[PDB]
Amino acid sequence: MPLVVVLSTICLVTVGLNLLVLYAVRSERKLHTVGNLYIVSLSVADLIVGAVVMPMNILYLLMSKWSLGRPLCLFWLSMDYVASTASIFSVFILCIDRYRSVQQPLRYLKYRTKTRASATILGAWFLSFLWVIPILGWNHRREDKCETDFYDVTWFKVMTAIINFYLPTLLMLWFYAKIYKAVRQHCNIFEMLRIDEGLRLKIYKDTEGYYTIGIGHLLTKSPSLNAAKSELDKAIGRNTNGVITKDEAEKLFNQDVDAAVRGILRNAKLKPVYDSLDAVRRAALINMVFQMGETGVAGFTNSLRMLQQKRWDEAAVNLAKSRWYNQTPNRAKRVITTFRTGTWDAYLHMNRERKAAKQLGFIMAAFILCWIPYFIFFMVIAFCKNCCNEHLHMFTIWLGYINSTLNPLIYPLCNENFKKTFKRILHI
Ligand SMILES: CN(C)CC/C=C1\c2ccccc2COc2ccccc21
Repeated sequence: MPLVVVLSTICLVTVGLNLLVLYAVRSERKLHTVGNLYIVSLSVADLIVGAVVMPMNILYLLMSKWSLGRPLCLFWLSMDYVASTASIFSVFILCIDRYRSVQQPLRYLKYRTKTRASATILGAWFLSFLWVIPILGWNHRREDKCETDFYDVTWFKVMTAIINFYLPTLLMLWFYAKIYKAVRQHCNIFEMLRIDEGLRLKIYKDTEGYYTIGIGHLLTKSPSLNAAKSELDKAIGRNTNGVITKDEAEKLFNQDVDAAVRGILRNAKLKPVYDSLDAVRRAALINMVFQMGETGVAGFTNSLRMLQQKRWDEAAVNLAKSRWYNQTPNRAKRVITTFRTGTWDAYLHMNRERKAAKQLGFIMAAFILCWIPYFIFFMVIAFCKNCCNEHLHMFTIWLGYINSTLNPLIYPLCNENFKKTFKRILHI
């Protein structure tokens, strides 16, 4: 009895939220992206669900029998099966794009364009609208819904379960496991200082007679190369001959990092900033210590306070005014960006793909979270003959209708251009 309007309010948001996404694409020139046409088709399939499938399913909960009749009832049987297939198809067609978009950036051959996007978003609705055929095909009554004409046929029910869900969901996952393997580093501190200082695998003697190896590991008190070789041989624990390996350079690096954190904590002006700072932001501070030293870094009084005080933009502006920034600009920018955002962005490439991959994963994570339980419930009924009530079966169909309400909410959380367009349209 209280769940009459509960499912209705859910339907009320879906009619607008999906409509908002559809308006946002046509209104903004910044949202006219080729990969956003696949987000359009998914919002179309999810709107049909809100305006047609959702209100007609509320009536069956209020009035046990259908006030619909043959024309409305056969079309509702089509629009539920066509839109849900279109949803998995929009997702599978979107993932195939991101994959080729990741693999070949230079698809200036007419592949990342309307002529190739609209050709695959029209052809996807052809494989989805094929559902209207077995809706009128009896040539080959119950209390759950309008009745699918083949509800008794358990051999066909399992074949459409795989062809329309189990088959795409496995191929979709296979392709995504490949996308996630292409943009998967996410840096660390060794990788960060490798970008900034460089990794030398052979002892280098500079202009003032200084012996460097690895990620700028100086070989202290080495008058001659043989003294530097003998100190390095003691450190590494072998007869290197001035030549070390990446893994040795990393072992040595890891020592210098502990040595830097120990020194930071032995520092009065430093210890409070470091302690307040997160994982990545500590790396940006260690990085500075590695270039200027405990003493040099601790003479960054104002900025260090802004950092401690969690004023990231204030600090990023202040640090950008420093003499350090004027002298080493590209390192200072990468370090300052890291203090500003608290991310490894400055030390990573393909950030647009990286961002878009998290969004695709979020979309796929919703569609499997919403429909799986229902499809695994179909795996149950197939041989049991009704092992459970229609009190929970009514929820697994509505949880799938929850994905239709959930997807318009996903887009701004991951996409930046959507987040601002959604905020600007709400405050008119
Ligand atoms: C009642 N309705 C919500 C279920 C129909 C939606 C399906 C489905 C279920 C069983 C057999 C075929 C199909 C059509 O394809 C789908 C694809 C993705 C998600 C749900 C369905």
